[PDB]
Amino acid sequence: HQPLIARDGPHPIEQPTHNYMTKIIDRRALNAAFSLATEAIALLT
Amino acid sequence: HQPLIARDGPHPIEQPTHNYMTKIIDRRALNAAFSLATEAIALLTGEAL
Repeated sequence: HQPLIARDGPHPIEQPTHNYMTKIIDRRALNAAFSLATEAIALLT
Repeated sequence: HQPLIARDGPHPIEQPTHNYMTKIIDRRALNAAFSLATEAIALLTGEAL
């Protein structure tokens, strides 16, 4: 909502305005990898 | 433990690196000398008493 002051005289008298904004979310992802050897699982028995 | 960051790019980090460091220490050995005289031996022993 824009405030509009009373500007007077011979000036063109204007009306209060409205604006509406829509924003699309930018989306990202992450990658974190950890490697396990096949022998490391065999130690977990 | 190598600390990691999940970078914003979807490109793969391919592996993390976590390993063990082993270090061989070293060795050094100190020195001194105490030398005693001839007649000081017999006096401590008792041969000249």
